[PDB]
Amino acid sequence: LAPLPPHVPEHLVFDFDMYNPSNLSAGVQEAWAVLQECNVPDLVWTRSNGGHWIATRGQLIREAYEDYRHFSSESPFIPREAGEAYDFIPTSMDPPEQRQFRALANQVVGMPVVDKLENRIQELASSLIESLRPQGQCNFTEDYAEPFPIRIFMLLAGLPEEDIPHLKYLTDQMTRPDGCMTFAEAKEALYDYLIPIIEQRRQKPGTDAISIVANGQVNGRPITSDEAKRMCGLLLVGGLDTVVNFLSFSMEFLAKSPEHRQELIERPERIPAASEELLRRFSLVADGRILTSDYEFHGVQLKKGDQILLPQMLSGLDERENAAPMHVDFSRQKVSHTTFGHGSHLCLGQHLARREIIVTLKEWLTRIPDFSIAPGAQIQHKSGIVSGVQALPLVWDPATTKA
Ligand code: HEM
Ligand SMILES: *SCC1=CC(C)(C)N(O)C1(C)C
Ligand SMILES: *SCC1=CC(C)(C)N(O)C1(C)C
Ligand SMILES: CC1(C)[C@@H]2CC[C@@]1(C)C(=O)C2
Ligand SMILES: [K+]
Repeated sequence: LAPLPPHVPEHLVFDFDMYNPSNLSAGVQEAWAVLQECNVPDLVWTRSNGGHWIATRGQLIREAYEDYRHFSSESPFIPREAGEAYDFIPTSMDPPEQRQFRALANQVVGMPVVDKLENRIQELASSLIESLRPQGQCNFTEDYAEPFPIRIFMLLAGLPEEDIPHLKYLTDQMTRPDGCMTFAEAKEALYDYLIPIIEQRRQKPGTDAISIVANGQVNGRPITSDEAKRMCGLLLVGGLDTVVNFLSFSMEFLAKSPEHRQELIERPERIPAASEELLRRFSLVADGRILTSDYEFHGVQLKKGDQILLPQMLSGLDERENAAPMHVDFSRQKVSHTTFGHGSHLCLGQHLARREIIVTLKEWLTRIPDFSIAPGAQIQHKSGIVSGVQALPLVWDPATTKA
């Protein structure tokens, strides 16, 4: 715990540790939701992780993500060392500088790309699920949640499958550091990997996402190698450590809730709406911003260079946005959330994400309608910039499945 800065009033202190939250045994969303109990102010200072602000409510989270002039994305990760070294494109750039790079990224992950990739997504999902189906069990995290989205990404990026273990390791250090590498070291090693590949595909372009990004136009000129590198690196992080975690929270839920499963079994057309509700309830991202100036925000005095965590996860969990937030209701009339961010840096990968999520649920519920958590397994979660599931052993009766 870092010493309380003089400008922070004592009543605002709430020592939440985003990488190791107190109530994690209750579930990661539950752990973070302690920030929304009535004894916690809308904006608190934690002395954890070097010390930083945390907005706990949708209203503030959205406002802050909209006001980039006060809350710059130049340093979007806690701790400070990580935000300092963070230089991915487009995320580390404030408007309007980021727009040109978002456009370029949309050429590799935008809706049109996702629609043309849907056949491979379905293919891979079906193949993996059918391989699992007669077995009557799986380790969900390593048997599906990882290889499915990750292989689609590697296919899109035209990168070798044998590189997955190295890259997945590196991306996880940036989001959930185990202590072996600082964010800066993880980033530089990912850059080490990408540099020669980017040079080769600028010399001899293929048709893959890296070739497209590394040879695109920004700002009336060719993209530089350095920009290409910083953009491709963020695309790797997106591809390897988002949907990978989210599918496990969803499948854990569905394993544990036969009644919700039955809903989607009986009425498969609901799966898209259900997916969005799962996106709210099992939201998993938490980054933020850095103060560009002294600023009074909702009667709280913030100083230039204060960091503020703005957990995208919390907005949809806020009972001010959704009545009975912890309860899953597929029928929920307005599913309010900021699971995919807010403002100028809205997730670019969210169409790929949704398609992967919806393809997975529809195919799994068709082939393996009835499944459960393996006997006496206790599911443990993990927290960080992106939260996750440690392990998800699942079982089912192969005679109940359909080939
Ligand atoms: C469940 C899946 C996903 C979630 C929850 C998620 C979440 C988010 C969030 C919260 C942000 C805003 C970050 C900020 O403002 O600092 C963001 C931006 C971004 N996401 Fe995703 N994402 C997902 C899938 C993906 C995928 C699969 C990719 C890559 C294919 C991706 C690529 C990106 C990129 C490149 C940005 C930066 C956009 C910009 O800075 O203009 N996302 N995402
Ligand atoms: S109103 C929620 C709440 C906060 C705190 C004061 C910690 N509590 O004891 C309850 C659970 C009443
Ligand atoms: S903690 C073990 C370790 C440290 C570092 C030098 C970053 N590594 O490459 C490994 C993961 C072996
Ligand atoms: C916070 C994110 C999910 C978003 C895309 C990947 C990620 C870890 C970032 O650095 C920006
Ligand atoms: K930075």
